[PDB]
Amino acid sequence: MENFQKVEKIGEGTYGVVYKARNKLTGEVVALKKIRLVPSTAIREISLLKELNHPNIVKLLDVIHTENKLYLVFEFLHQDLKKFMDASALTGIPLPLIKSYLFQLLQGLAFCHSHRVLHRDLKPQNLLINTEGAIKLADFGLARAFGVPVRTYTHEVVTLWYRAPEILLGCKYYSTAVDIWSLGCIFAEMVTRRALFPGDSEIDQLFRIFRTLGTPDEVVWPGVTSMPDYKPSFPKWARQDFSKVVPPLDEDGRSLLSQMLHYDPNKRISAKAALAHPFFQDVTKPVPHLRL
Ligand SMILES: NS(=O)(=O)c1ccc(Nc2cc(NC3CCCCC3)nc3ncnn23)cc1
Repeated sequence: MENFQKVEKIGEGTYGVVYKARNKLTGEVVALKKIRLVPSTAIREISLLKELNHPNIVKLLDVIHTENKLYLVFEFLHQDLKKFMDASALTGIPLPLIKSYLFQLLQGLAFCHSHRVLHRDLKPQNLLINTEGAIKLADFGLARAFGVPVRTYTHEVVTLWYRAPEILLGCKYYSTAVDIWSLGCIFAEMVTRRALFPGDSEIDQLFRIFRTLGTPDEVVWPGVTSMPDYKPSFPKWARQDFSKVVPPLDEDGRSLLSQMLHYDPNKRISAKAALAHPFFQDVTKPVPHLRL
């Protein structure tokens, strides 16, 4: 910790405060994350993450385990997708830039998923951008290390907006499909400039999904009626057209989004298969208009 000068609070993450900081010796600019107090399994899990290197994954530079305290040192990025989306709202992020960001996030997911590491808590706040037109996933793997809480250390409510239905229905065993669901939610949000499912409680989240995608049943999702928090008494809404859900997304994008939002996690498209979807045929890498 004391090898680092704090520059500014960037905010409060799921686990603790996050600071922009400078390495007092080398002068590296980093994101310094203090983790709420560790358990030996967390230590070993976190150490696995240090090897999990990819250009679309925010690089974990160091784990500092001293003073019976936990600090993670990450590559610093200057802006998140929430801020960029807010700043891009009058016109929306251009479609070629949305496609580039999606394509790159799918490459980051395909990499981590191939090593059997899930994120489990994707959201615009942990998708980070640079001036070179890259986008990167932050906090990959931390959920398995530390366990997603209802509120943060400072009592902020953790979003349910990107949570997959199998989590909301109480499944204990998450697959990589939960990441594809979240990213599909984020895809829809970039295109429409509104969150797809802005739930404010678990049942509101579920019922918003149900109203857009149809109440899931045994036809679309074998095994659904036997999940822990499924209730026979759930209302039965009908599905709406994607044409109505994500205008003005084109037929390729609407097709891909449908596959990312399949109820059954076993039918949901994988990151690798999604990279091959015709939506990405004409993918490019534009430079974003970034004000820092
Ligand atoms: N709000 S902002 O666009 O100015 C912004 C967003 C992210 C960062 N950087 C950042 C932020 C971050 N965590 C965010 C979690 C949600 C609260 C804000 C900090 N983790 C990071 N890892 C590497 N960089 N980095 C800096 C500015």
